[PDB]
Order: sequence, then C-alpha cells, then structure tokens
Amino acid sequence: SRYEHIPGPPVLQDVFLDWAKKYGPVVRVNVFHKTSVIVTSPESVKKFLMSTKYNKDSKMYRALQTVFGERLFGQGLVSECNYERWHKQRRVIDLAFSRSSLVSLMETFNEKAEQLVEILEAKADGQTPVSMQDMLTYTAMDILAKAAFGMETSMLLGAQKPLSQAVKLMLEGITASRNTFLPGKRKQLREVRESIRFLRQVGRDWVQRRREALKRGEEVPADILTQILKAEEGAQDDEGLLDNFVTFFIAGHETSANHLAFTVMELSRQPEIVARLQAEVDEVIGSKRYLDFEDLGRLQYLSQVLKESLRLYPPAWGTFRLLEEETLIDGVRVPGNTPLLFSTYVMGRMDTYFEDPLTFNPDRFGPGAPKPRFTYFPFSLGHRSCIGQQFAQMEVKVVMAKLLQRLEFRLVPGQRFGLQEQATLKPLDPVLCTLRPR
Ligand code: HEM
Ligand SMILES: O=C(c1cnc2c(-c3cnco3)cc(C(F)(F)F)cn12)N1[C@@H]2CC[C@H]1COC2
Repeated sequence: SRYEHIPGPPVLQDVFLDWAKKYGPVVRVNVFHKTSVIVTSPESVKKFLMSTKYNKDSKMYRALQTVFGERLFGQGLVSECNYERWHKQRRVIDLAFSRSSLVSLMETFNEKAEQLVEILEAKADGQTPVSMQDMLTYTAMDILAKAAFGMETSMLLGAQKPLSQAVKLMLEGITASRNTFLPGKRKQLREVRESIRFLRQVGRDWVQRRREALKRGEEVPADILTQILKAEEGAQDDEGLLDNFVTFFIAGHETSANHLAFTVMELSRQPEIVARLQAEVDEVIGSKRYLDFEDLGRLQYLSQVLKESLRLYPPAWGTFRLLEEETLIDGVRVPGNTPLLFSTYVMGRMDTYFEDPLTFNPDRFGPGAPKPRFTYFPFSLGHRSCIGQQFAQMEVKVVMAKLLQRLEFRLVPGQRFGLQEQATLKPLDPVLCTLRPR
C-alpha cells in the first residue's frame, strides 16, 4: 500500500522498458522479490549516482553476497554497501588499476588474444561451427586469471573444466536465488552450494601459493591480488580476502566476456561497419602481431562501435541506491527506505534519449557528436562506478582488434540476436559462427 500511488501496471528489463515508456520516469516494479522504483530521468541519474550521500541498497545485492546459505562475494568490492567499509577497500585496490599498472598488462592481453586467434584460424574453413560465446569466455577467464592473480587457467587449451563448471553453476545459483520438482530442488542446491565452496577453495589454495612464494623470496609481480591482500592486512580471518578473490575472479571476466560476445553477435549483421573496422585495424596496426598501448587510442572507430554495443547490450544493466528519506522524484512522492533502480539498458532503448534507439549506429559516439548526458552508463557513474572500466576497455579492444585483423565471421543461420538475463545480460544463443581467414 505504501507504493500503490506510484505510477505503474495495474528479459524482465524489456518489460521495465515498456512500463517506463507507458508510465513515465518513476515507476513501481517488483524485482528480486522486492518492491522497487525504476527511475529513468537523466536528472535523477545525476542526482543519485553522482553523490556519496546515496549508497547501494544491500537488500538488492543479497544474491551476490550469499547463495543457498553459501558465502559468495560476501562483503567484497561490488556487494559491500556500507560507504566507509567500501571506501577503505576501494582506495587500496585502486592502486592495481593505475595507468602504470594497466600499461604493464598489455603483454597478457596480447598473448591471450593471439592464442585465441590462432585456435580460431585453424577452424576457419567456412563450415565448422564455433561458439564465439564459449571461446570469448575462455579468453576472458585466461586473461583475468593471469593479469589479476598470476595464475594460468589455460581454459583456451581445454584445461580446468571443473572450474568452468563451478562458475556456470554459481551463476545459475545467483539467477535461481533472484527468481524461482523436489528432486529438481535437491540436486540444484547440492551442485550450486558445492560450486561456491569450490570457488572459495580455489581462492584459499592460490592465496596460500602466493604467501609461500613471497616467503621463499620468489619473484611476484604486483597485481590485483597484491592489493586484495594489502586491504586485509591485520584482519581477524581470511573471509574478506576470499570475498574479494571471488569477486574479482568472476567480475573480472564475466561482463567482459558478455560484452565481447554481444559485439561479435551484432557485428555479424553489420557487414559495412565490419569492413570499416577491418580497414582501421589494417591502417593502425598493419601486420604487427602485438598492439602497443599507444595503438589503442588510435582505434577510434572501434572505440565507438564498442560504446554502441554497450548502449544496446550492457552486461550489467544497472544499479540500485537506497532512498533513506521520503523524496519527490520527477513529481512523484517516493517513500523512504525504497530501493531506486537505475537502468542503462532501459534508457538506452528509449526514443526520448536516443533517436531510432534500436538502430546500431557507432556515429552516436563520434568526435563531433553531442555526448549522452546521464542517459548512458554501462560502467555506472559516480563513486560506485566500475573499478575495472579501463582494464575492460583495453582488453576488449585488444581482443577485437586481433579478431578483425585476421578473421571473417558469419553467424550460423538460425542463431538468434536475443538476450537472456542470468546473473548478467548475455546472448541467448552461443554465437555460433563459421570463420574464414581474411
Ligand atoms: C565490459 C566489461 C565490464 C562492464 C560492462 C562492467 C560493468 C560494471 C557496472 C555497471 C558496475 C557497477 C555495478 C553496481 O552498481 O552494482 C561495475 C562495478 C565493478 N566492476 Fe565492472 N564491468 C566490466 C568489467 C570489469 C572488470 C574487467 C573488473 C575487474 C577486473 C570489474 C570489477 C568491478 C568491481 C570490483 C566493481 C565494484 C566497484 C565498486 O563498487 O567500487 N568489472 N562493473
Ligand atoms: O548482479 C549484479 C551485478 C552488477 N555488477 C555485476 C558484475 C560485474 C561488474 N563488473 C564486472 O562484473 C558481475 C555479476 C556476476 F553475476 F557476474 F557475478 C553481477 N553483477 N547486479 C546489478 C544489476 C542486477 C544485480 C543487482 O544490481 C546491480
């Protein structure tokens, strides 16, 4: 009853889109079994995301914190909603995402991208179907594990299948917790719970190896794990460390994979844009196998294509803030203690904010084009924006540039362009393609 006065009805994000269009900038919805208010004016996005006064609503992150009674991300960087506790860990972990830190990762990005392209080139017979979703997820995982933890997962070589299965089931668990046959319930619970335990045990094992390497005086390059450890200096137990281990293990590859998959999917029906991209990579990097850091800024058209991919297909569709006190938002009285839902997915597909919103047009992000003002936020905005944004943008440019340099992709007929909402948004189908060398 406290929300019944708010406009509203008498993937789920498309239903929200329809309702925002019909009912306006402030609409009551039910999401993850709780009443929320979707706020879609740019004035609101600015007000709430650009102030440290407004913090995340913990209740809407419960499925990341713990699933079926197993601690998952716990109080790591994404799911910690207390400002002071978040701030302390953010400032320490930020050191691993410095300009100098990120420049040193180019070798890893290049090596894993080159490995992917070589594997794909051997299958480029115009006939063999290849799941680009799977290949790009393995590439993202292998990049993350090496870059962040000094670990070789070698998923591109077909290694670590138990780990890959663990990740899949954990993501299914997050999804089931936020939605949802007795025999079905039993096996599901068992497999999800054991997968989460496996992931934290991977953390424990790798932290032990790192500590042992340091004690023996071995060479350990400073990385994300260094700063995750530094954040926990003098903690009473290792649960905080393992929260962030798992947070970065998953966050550091899943969304990047989703974004790569969506971009490959969309480009399969954009032959003219693909031709322009091919020309750009040919002109900027030539025959070089390796992209230098300075080359990345020169791939201007690719940058624009990637921005446009995130407008229509943001893997993380939005964020929540807790409204503590009753507040008038765009003419609507919103009671205190209410989760406010912000969605870059919904705003990206609204004609009020983007002309011909379903048209894929990289020119929207061109040098002379007016920039979206608080209508576009695939990495979010403000203090709780993505710590990995520049890491992600670099890795995906490296991977895409090397694909475009060497291969042509055709989507297998019957493959769909639709989305599914699991723990993130991702393509519904495996992005099955046939390949030829350029
Ligand atoms: C295209 C790739 C990526 C997209 C679209 C993306 C998107 C986002 C979004 C929308 C948020 C805000 C989430 C929220 O408010 O609940 C976020 C936060 C975060 N992301 Fe990313 N992300 C990407 C890549 C990465 C990578 C590569 C890493 C780590 C290496 C990463 C680690 C994080 C962490 C730790 C947070 C929490 C930040 C904080 O609250 O201080 N993400 N991401
Ligand atoms: O679950 C998330 C969320 C947000 N960010 C992430 C990331 C992430 C960020 N950067 C890299 O990865 C990874 C995942 C994971 F499932 F893959 F683990 C989930 N999330 N939520 C958003 C939208 C609905 C829900 C609650 O509100 C805010």
